[PDB]
Amino acid sequence: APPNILKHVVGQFSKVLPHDSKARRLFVTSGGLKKVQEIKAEPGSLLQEYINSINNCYPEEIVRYYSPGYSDTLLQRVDSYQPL
Amino acid sequence: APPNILKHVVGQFSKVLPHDSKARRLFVTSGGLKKVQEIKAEPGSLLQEYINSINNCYPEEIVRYYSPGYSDTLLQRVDSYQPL
Repeated sequence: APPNILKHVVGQFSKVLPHDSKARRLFVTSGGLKKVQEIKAEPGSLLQEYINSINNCYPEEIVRYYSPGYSDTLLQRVDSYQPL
Repeated sequence: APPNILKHVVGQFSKVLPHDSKARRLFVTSGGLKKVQEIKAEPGSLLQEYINSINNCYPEEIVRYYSPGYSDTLLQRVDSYQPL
């Protein structure tokens, strides 16, 4: 779906997922929240709050695991790291 | 080059690299050490000690940086990391 349609889908997921554990398990095992993280949102548009609510349904470790571009942060941390 | 020829090159690097820093810098910046890491070696063959000597010329974390699957190691370290 185009970016202007994904807002309704993300809102519906953020409205249905908090009241269903099996739905969240199926969403995680299918790799959908990774795609949600790969969807941008305006800092203040309803899509941003929908995405934040989506992330609030899972522990921060899982969200960071499915967060794009974090591995590059780890690799640059290793580049800047120096051993003793 | 085939694996039965890479032993000589790895040995030459392991005897040249410890005695020059500019060569080590060019090898790191050219990304040759990552390729040296993806070379297998028998646990006891001269190629194994040549590779180990190659790693000893560099910081352990730089060697890890170019080691295969290291991004996954960083990711699993983060998945157990709890922010303060």
